[PDB]
Amino acid sequence: EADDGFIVTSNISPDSQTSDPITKAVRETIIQPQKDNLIEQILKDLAALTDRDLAEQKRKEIEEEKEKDKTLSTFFGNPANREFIDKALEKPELKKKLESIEIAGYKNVHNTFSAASGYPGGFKPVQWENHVSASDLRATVVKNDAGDELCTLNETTVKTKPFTLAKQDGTQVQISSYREIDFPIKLDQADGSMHLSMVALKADGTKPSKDKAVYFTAHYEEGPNGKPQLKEISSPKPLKFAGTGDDAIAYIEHGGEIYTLAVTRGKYKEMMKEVELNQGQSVDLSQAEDIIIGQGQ
Repeated sequence: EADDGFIVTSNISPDSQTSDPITKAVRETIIQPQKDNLIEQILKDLAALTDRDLAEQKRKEIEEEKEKDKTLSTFFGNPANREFIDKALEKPELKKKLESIEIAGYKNVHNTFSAASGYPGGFKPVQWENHVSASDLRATVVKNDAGDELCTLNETTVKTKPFTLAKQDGTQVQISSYREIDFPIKLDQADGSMHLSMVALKADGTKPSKDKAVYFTAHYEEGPNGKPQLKEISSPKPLKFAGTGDDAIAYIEHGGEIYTLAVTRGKYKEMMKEVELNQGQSVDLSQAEDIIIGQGQ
């Protein structure tokens, strides 16, 4: 059974001038390969375009940009590429590739930086404490090396709002329980860095096995003022949202099963905004999807 994980700290290298080894590992194993497989799919899709002038223009744009910036920041921020991105993201052959690199990617990150593997201050299971009076809440006080609180994370489990969603093949799945974590955007407590790995939950709110586990990750590095600064996030892609509102829970189809992530649409958009302001590499790659709220279908 997979678990939530955390780290707290207070030419080729593990880190970079602007990032720590965890953030760098997540960019190298998750963020950049997701983009690379996606671009490969877009390039293949361009061969099936009847408009050869457009296919050739788009190909040259992708190739020229890749040579200047491998992170393709301009490509992904250009609304004219949205239809190409969206059409590639609906290909099951791409989805299959993303899934295997995500499972292997998260496993390699957790195994490389695990405290169990011998990495000092490495990933350890999150120690959630059940709320004393609220049955739907758990909390964890994230403390630095000196024992000072960086933040406290609030986990809300929703067990009384069932809804049905659909897999890409039309199969209906009822979500009978999910959770959401109130990830901080800006921190103003103790100094330091913090990395969070929150496991995806199955439709009934239980944890998947270690072999099938995917995560929502959040990367906070010590900023200029000493406070943790949100630099990066990651998740399996494309990310879906159960509904259109800010309260819509993130979900994914992975290995033919549905999982929810501990982030709502409103929280995801706030985190995406902070990541971009802090020059992160994360790209949105998400879509709000239709759902039926209640006990029906």
